[PDB]
Amino acid sequence: MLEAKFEEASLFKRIIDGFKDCVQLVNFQCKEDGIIAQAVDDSRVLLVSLEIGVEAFQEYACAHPVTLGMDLTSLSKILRCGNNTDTLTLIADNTPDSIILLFEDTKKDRIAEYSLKLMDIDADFLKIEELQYDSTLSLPSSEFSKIVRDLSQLSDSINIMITKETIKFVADGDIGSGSVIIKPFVDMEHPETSIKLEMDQPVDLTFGAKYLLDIIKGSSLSDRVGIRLSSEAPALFQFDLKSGFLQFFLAPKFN
Amino acid sequence: MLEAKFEEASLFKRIIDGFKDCVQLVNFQCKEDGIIAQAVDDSRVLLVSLEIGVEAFQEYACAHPVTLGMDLTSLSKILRCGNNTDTLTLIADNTPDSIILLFEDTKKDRIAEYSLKLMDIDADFLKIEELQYDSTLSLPSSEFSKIVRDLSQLSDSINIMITKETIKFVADGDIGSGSVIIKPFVDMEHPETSIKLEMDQPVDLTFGAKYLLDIIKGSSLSDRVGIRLSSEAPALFQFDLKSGFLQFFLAPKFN
Amino acid sequence: MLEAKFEEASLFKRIIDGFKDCVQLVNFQCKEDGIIAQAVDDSRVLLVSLEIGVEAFQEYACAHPVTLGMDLTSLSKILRCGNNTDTLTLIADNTPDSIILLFEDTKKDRIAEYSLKLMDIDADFLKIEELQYDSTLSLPSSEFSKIVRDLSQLSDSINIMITKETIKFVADGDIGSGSVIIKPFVDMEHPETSIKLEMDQPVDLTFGAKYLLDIIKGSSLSDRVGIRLSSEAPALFQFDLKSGFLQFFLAPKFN
Repeated sequence: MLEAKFEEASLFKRIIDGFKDCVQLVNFQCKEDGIIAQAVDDSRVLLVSLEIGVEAFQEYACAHPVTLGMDLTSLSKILRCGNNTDTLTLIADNTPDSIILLFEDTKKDRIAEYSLKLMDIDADFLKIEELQYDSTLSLPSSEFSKIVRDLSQLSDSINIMITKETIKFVADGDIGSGSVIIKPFVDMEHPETSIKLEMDQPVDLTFGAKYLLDIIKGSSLSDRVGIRLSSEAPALFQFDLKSGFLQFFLAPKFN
Repeated sequence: MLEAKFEEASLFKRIIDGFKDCVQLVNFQCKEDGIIAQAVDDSRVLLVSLEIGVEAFQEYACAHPVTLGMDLTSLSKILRCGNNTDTLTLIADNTPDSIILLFEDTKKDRIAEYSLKLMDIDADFLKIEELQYDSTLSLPSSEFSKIVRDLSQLSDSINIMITKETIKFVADGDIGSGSVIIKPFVDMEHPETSIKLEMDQPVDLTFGAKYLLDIIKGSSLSDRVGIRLSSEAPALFQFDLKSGFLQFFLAPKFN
Repeated sequence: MLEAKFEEASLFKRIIDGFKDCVQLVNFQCKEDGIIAQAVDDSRVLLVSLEIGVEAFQEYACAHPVTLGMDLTSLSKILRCGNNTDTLTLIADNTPDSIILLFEDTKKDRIAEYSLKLMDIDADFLKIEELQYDSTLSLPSSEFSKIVRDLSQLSDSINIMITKETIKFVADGDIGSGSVIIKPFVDMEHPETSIKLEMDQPVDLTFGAKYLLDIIKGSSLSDRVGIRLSSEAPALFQFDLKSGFLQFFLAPKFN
């Protein structure tokens, strides 16, 4: 039997919002040490992976590994239901045919209970993360979001280029071209706006804007985004939660 | 305690037949959500991986993850025992020294119970599947089987070559050479004989016929075989079951 | 509740010694079929992975997957405590805030019980092992240790070069250069000093001596070390235990 208590429903809700514009469908693997989930899109160029630890919950009980398949749009529609600060409990049994979502408020006037029908989804969980990436950097989610949103105006392809103490984002299309150049530093006024870079080898990669736009949606979950780039594998964009993380693996373009 | 009920023993039997001409020995990992197993051959150029879900069983109970090591030849010899349409139950305890295979018939005259001695097998399960493969295609198991069987006559090496809307299988040896060229289409007479191709980048790969011959053995498990090819990783041949799959990862030849 | 009995504390102790000069911190994942653990260093060029099976213990009970985070230096300091041949029991509950280490002697005069405070460590377990490595070889731990220790004198970079029936270790620095060349053979006087090589493709790789020095620390756990090399991935150094293994994944240098 699964029983998982979110302090704020907003967390789970916006976590799912994190990867709306979505990879449709997803397998939520719940276990004693918390919840994990991953899903690929139709084109199979973007993998979304999610880990939510126990500490991220107000409360949590499983004692029996349980897999929960469900369509994100249905879940989202169900997740649109409430004050957005309720206590939210996920409930399931030993052989779940359906999952229960339970919203409770400050008092006990409005008790909302929804039941979402589960699904069967075959899925070999992918482990495509690598040991060492050619370059590693991190910056404010908002800044990155802004860069992507701005540059995505000009082209459907954004080129990220990293060299010694230099991070260059470039877009080149029909109407024109644009380039944002940022440089690492330590902001001691408040380190949350700091920009970090660590380069073992320069990189020159190009990504589809469509997807980056989906990546930056996770800005609503963390102050900082961490990007890991290499030419031998999909780029890794990571947003950290209290105890856990939401990460996106994205494949670059060949030519 | 494990208790797993196959409707038809033929399924499990032919599943094991799927990877006879075998990767010798194998670790069957049984858990609440079903069974998984994988094994590599002596040369370590071919990985066989297997997932059997709960729905694929007539019945199934575990409630405690259990690993079952066993030699395929012994198991096969035991699996040769019965009408081939019996109800087949796999039974194990909490600390299994041996596994029980139980065959029962339509009535209750012939009750057959076999006990297979288990084995200790250290094995780091491999996760070599990739997010995106350069090319993806699918076709009738029989057709592919026929192509392999035919071309394997001429050489010990079969070259698969994929370009825009063109799938080319080639063999070149001493006596002569042979090439089968197939093209994608949508068969509306009945889509089971359809041929699908999806190319993000052309490919030119060469495989050992010895192994492909072992791959095509899984034709007895599905109408269609799905092939995923790339130059950066082992090719992936997949046969789908009702709830689960049998897949083969095969390494191409360098030169 | 976890309860794991080592016959000799020396095993566990020296296992941790195996990867001191350490990857700091580590997540010990305990489960019904035994214990696994892995950890990366600060530079993220060296992954240490550990599997300890049930047979390696004098006794073992879990029946509930439990994760145990802990600093290696603290653990080591605690592991310095005892005759070094005590019976050593690891104990934990269902929601461990701390782990118990219990040392008992031949009689029952000195009963030593230590409690180590656990930690929360987010960690996506890496699965970077590959199916086929370009070259595979194995040799006495002592010999390899000696080669590394000797050649590390001259430079901070050791080049391993493998060709047909030829294994060449080279170091080149300021004071001078050095090269050790070994050749495969079958030692029938006693096969433990034998040297094995298996080459599918020649290799020319260079590693940081700093790390190799950390790798060879595991010589105190096995008679033989097994090295698997390829250019497409981190090199794999493996020391085998009774039931389980300690392995190191190391990334070569680009230029």
